[PDB]
Amino acid sequence: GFRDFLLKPELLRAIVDCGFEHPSEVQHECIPQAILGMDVLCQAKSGMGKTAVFVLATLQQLEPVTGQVSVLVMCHTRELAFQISKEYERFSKYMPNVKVAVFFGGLSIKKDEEVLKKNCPHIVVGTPGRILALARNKSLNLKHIKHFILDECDKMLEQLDMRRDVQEIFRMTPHEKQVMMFSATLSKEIRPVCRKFMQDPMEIFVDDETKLTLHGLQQYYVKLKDNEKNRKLFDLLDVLEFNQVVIFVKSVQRCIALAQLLVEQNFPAIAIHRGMPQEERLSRYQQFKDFQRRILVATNLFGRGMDIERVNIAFNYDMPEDSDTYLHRVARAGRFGTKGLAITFVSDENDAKILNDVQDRFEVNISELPDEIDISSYIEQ
Repeated sequence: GFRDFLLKPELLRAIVDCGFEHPSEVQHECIPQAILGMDVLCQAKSGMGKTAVFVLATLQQLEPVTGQVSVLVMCHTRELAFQISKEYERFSKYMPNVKVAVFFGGLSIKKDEEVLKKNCPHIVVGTPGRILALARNKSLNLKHIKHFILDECDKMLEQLDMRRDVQEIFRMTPHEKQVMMFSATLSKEIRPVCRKFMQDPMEIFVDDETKLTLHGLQQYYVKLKDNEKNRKLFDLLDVLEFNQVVIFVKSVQRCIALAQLLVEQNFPAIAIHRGMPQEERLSRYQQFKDFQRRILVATNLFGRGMDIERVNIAFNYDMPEDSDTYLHRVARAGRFGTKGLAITFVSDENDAKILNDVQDRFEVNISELPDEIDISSYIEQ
């Protein structure tokens, strides 16, 4: 549990508010020594509560000083910087004085400067390019940094030009501070950067997610036009027995609409799409687990495969991007159940090519949906 991490009361309070009740492995491996202020080099092949590692660790040690930035987190992806910032917000909910800001390209630097002069945050998240510019401009004062965090290091340090910028930013910070570096993979020349940034760091390599399998699943597909999907879906819902069902679609617009239609048709459904605050996405997926409703319509979830044991059928209402997403959508990784029914809709030659692509990758044949499906084959009793 997160209580064993011996974190500040208000920090544990926010943790309970978010949802997750069990720490991931990268968290058991890193958090303890990270809150002790130890330098850390962590290769985690994922995002499985990985950002929460440095967000909780830095918040735990944070000694807020008004108008002073004590924590700097930089990553390669603009979107990841954005999400890391929202995560700091969520976890510092019971630390009313804590301020966070995220800076990245795409937005006039004048806006960033305005924030730094008028209401400087204690924590800054950003992409190297913008962070370096604000620091050169002297808008961002990095002379008080006590925690220097880098994520997506492999991508961030891939090229000399960006590696040079990060080292330049690094030199503007105090020599005495905690440094943590996270990355999905350990590229070649990142070791040299690590040697310059950290000395004798605790090195943690977390065993990538235990991959999923299609073993034991019933898999089929149906060739139909797009405007024939709703009828087919609903007819199948009327015939196939299930406790709960998950339906995957390609967009937010499709997700919201399909879910609304089901709800109107007395098919209590819940929508979870890429256009919701993570806190909302998490809270909704939790509601679904609580078997609050029988149908979940979604653009994608939190990987790790199907973990809700009451879900008996997964519909790819819209064909999945690649085979890899098919696997993350269909595979079961719950506490007991291994049987399940997967049904894919094929509207054009492109979805078909992708479906054939899936049949080869995992060496499984996906037949056309038959008129009769034995319930005992996809539901455990």
